[PDB]
Amino acid sequence: LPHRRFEYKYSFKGPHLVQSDGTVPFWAHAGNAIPSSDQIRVAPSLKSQRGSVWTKTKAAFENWEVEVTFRVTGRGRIGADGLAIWYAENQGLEGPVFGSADLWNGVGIFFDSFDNDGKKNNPAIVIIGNNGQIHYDHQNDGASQALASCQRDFRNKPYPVRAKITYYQNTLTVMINNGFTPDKNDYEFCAKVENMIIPAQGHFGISAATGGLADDHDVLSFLTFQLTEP
Ligand SMILES: OC[C@H]1O[C@H](O[C@H]2[C@@H](O)[C@H](O)[C@@H](CO)O[C@@H]2O)[C@@H](O)[C@@H](O)[C@@H]1O
Ligand SMILES: [Ca+2]
Ligand SMILES: [Ca+2]
Repeated sequence: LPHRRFEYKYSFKGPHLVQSDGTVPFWAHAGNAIPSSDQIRVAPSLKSQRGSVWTKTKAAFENWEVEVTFRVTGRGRIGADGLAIWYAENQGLEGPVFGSADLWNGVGIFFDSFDNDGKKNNPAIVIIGNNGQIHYDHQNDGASQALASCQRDFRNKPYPVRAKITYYQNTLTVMINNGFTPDKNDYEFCAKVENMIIPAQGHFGISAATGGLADDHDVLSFLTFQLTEP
């Protein structure tokens, strides 16, 4: 097991997430993102919303882990459109891609709620690498652009969902706790990419959006760790 060192300057959590200025320390909020004390509501359950939180400053970690705790809540069996967890070269503030800009340099892990391509394969968790040249294909849930993916129902859980995403030794892994139980540490394997290269310095980002249907997408915490091989 690599040793995990916490990096607060790249992190946020309650019970006092928003400062009186309305800011969350070390992070920048844009669009329809709403910061509260317990969480950020990155997109509210309204039609056509885009939100996003990014770290102010770049990080140069050879290996890192990010732990993200969230909820996607909707009235109905079906919800839209999802979340995206980001590690890129530049903060991407506005885009068609879950509310963040298209043509990114880095990797986005997308928790896609809505079945655009009507394959009946949603909700899904997708991993997509990009070098600044790709254009994400929404209409297709980016099915053709995935490095890897899993199917996972992250909507309407009794407890918050958590995603543990690790870049260690050129491997990007995604573990999910499905919110079935109060046990925090109950992760199951969702997906991995091997031999993956991403930028040496980057911004850790979170984005959300809604279209014709909408859910509230809330992030309780974002915690970042640098990892060292021991
Ligand atoms: O936000 C859901 C979906 O909304 C829009 O898609 C249309 C299409 O999915 C169907 O005709 C229904 C959905 O109930 O009406 C929508 O207008 C698009 O905005 C799309 O981006 C999004 O996935
Ligand atoms: Ca699909
Ligand atoms: Ca989709």
